[PDB]
Amino acid sequence: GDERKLEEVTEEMRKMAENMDGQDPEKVKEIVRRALQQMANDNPEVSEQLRELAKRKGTSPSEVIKDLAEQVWRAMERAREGDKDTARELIRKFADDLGISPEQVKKFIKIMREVQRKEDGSLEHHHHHH
Repeated sequence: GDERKLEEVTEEMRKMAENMDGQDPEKVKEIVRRALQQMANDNPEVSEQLRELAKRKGTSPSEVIKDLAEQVWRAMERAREGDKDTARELIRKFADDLGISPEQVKKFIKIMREVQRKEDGSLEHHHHHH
């Protein structure tokens, strides 16, 4: 069906978790919160799903993000422990909650690394190109 395609997004959860290793686990949730939220600031189709979850829960579309960010972080720490299958099952809930494609989550992780460095205003060692 789509398990094989979900494996491709789960590779980024392995890559990102070793990229952020040695930080505080609660901070990862706060970095993911704004990183997953940026997709709704960039696209109305994500933001209208934030409204559906918040209206089902009786809250604001900003408040469901705290719960959405846990799901991704639990996929990263599982992927760091070598558990790619529970990481896949943990992304299934996150991509389904926002109604998004695994390649769109593969885009979200690329915002996560761009906002991680912004806590210090640093830049990545992108010296493999140009």
